[PDB]
Amino acid sequence: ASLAGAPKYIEHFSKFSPSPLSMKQFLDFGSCEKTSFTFLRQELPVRLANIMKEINLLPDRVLSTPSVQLVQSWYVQSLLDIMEFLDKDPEDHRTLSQFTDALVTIRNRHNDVVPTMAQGVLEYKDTYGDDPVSNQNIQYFLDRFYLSRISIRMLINQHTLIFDHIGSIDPNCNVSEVVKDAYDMAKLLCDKYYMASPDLEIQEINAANSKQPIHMVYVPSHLYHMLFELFKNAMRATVESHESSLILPPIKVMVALGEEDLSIKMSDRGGGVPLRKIERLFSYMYSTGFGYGLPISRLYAKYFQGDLQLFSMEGFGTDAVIYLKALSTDSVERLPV
Amino acid sequence: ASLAGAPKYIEHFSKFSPSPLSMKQFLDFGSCEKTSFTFLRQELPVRLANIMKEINLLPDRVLSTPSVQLVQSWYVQSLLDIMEFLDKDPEDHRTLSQFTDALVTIRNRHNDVVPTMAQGVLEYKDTYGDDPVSNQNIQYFLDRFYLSRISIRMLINQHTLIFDHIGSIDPNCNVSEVVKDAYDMAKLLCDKYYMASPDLEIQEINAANSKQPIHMVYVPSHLYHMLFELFKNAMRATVESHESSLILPPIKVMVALGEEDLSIKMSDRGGGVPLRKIERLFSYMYSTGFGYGLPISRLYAKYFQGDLQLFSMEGFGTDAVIYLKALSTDSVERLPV
Ligand SMILES: NC(=O)C[C@H](N)C(=O)N1CCC(Nc2ccc3cn(S(=O)(=O)c4ccc(O)cc4O)cc3c2)CC1
Ligand SMILES: NC(=O)C[C@H](N)C(=O)N1CCC(Nc2ccc3cn(S(=O)(=O)c4ccc(O)cc4O)cc3c2)CC1
Repeated sequence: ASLAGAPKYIEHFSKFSPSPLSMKQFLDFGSCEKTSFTFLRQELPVRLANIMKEINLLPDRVLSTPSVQLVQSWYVQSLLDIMEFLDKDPEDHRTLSQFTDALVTIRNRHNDVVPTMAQGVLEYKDTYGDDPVSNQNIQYFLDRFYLSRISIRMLINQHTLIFDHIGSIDPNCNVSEVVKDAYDMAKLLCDKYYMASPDLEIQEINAANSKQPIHMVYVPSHLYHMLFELFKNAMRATVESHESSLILPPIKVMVALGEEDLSIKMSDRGGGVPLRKIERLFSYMYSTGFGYGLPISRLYAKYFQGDLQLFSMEGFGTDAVIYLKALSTDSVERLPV
Repeated sequence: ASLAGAPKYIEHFSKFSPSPLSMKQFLDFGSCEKTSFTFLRQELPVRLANIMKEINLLPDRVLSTPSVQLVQSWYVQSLLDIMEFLDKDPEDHRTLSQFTDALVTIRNRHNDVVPTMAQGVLEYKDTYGDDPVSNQNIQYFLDRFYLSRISIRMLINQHTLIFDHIGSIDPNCNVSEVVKDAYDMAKLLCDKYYMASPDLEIQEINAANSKQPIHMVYVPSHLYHMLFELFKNAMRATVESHESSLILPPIKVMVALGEEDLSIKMSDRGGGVPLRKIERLFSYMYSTGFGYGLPISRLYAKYFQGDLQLFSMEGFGTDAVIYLKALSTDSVERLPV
């Protein structure tokens, strides 16, 4: 498998659709190494090729930029890396240890995709302008590209973490503990930079089981990313809007478990933002050191059929809500095709 | 002016765009009767004709239904009614009193447009089905049709109320008083049907002027419609979800005045609704005795560049937020063309 054939390989694997997995399917893969290897040596080329194919439909004024060429070159090489295993023997534990090595190599190769693509967006704004039709095309492409990337990293994480909790999945994730972890980290940073920090109040509403702590099947590192990014915004809003004031109102988090939704609301009194400016917070172009950012945090929520929404009261504060599927049977990869 | 010419009249006035007015423009018209008459005998035919023209682009399977034919016949007759004044003398106070009479006649003629169009939607669902592409075409058309109608009624209301507060506009509308009025009315109904009602707690956040009651330039009957519809849902949710319970949690309303937004949040603990079901609450087709309904309430908010949004926490409750423009210079008719 070589560069010279790559367009042919991409074209072949792009005829397949990616196979969205559910949380249960993920738990079963990690309860099997030969089975994971056999699945991934077909599925990873399919996912790599479907996104490489969509990248090739970008206008030439985008395709010809260094950042997109660099990222494309990484995806080609990763596809090549996996194709070497298509004719290898699953029964042969040197195959399997080699595969795991090649996956860690691919994952690390792609570590800088987000800041690389972000540089491309910055350039686009200066070379062609930040108009509303550009924003919508960029938003469409990058949501799909970044969601594709999250799903590829998920597959790789599951394999390399299990065949050395179920990999990155916690079958009994305690939501309030992840909330407290992300808050504690944000507070460290907030204390450093601003000298003080709001408190945290957590309330749980377990509708069907009023006493019981709220747990779920989820990927706690994904949940942490989302919550940490939200705490950072809520703390910065709270501190900077109360400089002439003495008390810092707390940040209040409610965790509600319903029949279908597990909802996490973070409420601050940071002064809020006019409705007209909420949308731009999720824009790759209009947002153009710690945390993944609001656009990407929302993609983590969407990845397993959830969502992340902001609603503010200008002059008062902002509510941020993470919506997750409560049932792991509804927790299914959302994959671009 | 006669039925036989109507297609020609529609075609002529449809070449003009409606002229969106701001709150100030409305205040100036009502501080002038000849000027209002001269404006409206051109603007009303333009608004009537622009919506009649869009109605004619509906599929024949919609156009040929009795409800749409009935409504079309009302609009034609109303256009005809106004065209008789195109060659009349503003200086002649019998013209003006006649005009006001013809406007009251038009307004009353159109009183039943919403239940008439609603009957058409019910029929469509049974004769062709309630599929997602149908829902989106219906939503698109009816939002525009109903917003057009609100704007025509606004123009008529301003003329007939002033030339017998500035008509239907209160230059110093006290928002919390309208909140209390709509609550008191909903409580009467709620007490009747359910025997009890939640309490109301109101909090005001006047960011720039912490002490001062929150006032605005607005159409308080529009604000009442929106708030009454919201109270009705919040009360029904609160009572019906606490039947096996003893206490009814209050309904809490926050009124925030910011630099750009005046925001009104109504929070209940009615148990909420899964995210997946929020959208259908605004659907004409999926919603298919007191109050205008959620879809139409949102249009009243949108009419002067506001909005109405719902966000829920399944298992806990729901927040409803009315977003209005704080500044009457930003309060401009939103008109379909
Ligand atoms: N000159 C100054 O900076 C002092 C000035 N007097 C003042 O009070 N100001 C001006 C600076 C301003 N700073 C910030 C910083 C960060 C802010 C974030 N929100 S948000 O947009 O509602 C928001 C967004 C996502 C989220 O997840 C939570 C959220 O809440 C408002 C902010 C406001 C606060 C108000
Ligand atoms: N069998 C029964 O009916 C009793 C049962 N045990 C029960 O508790 N139930 C079932 C019936 C149910 N009834 C209702 C009625 C009306 C309801 C309205 N919301 S909302 O959708 O969140 C909502 C919408 C717009 C708004 O502006 C404010 C809002 O809040 C939930 C409701 C719930 C409440 C919960």
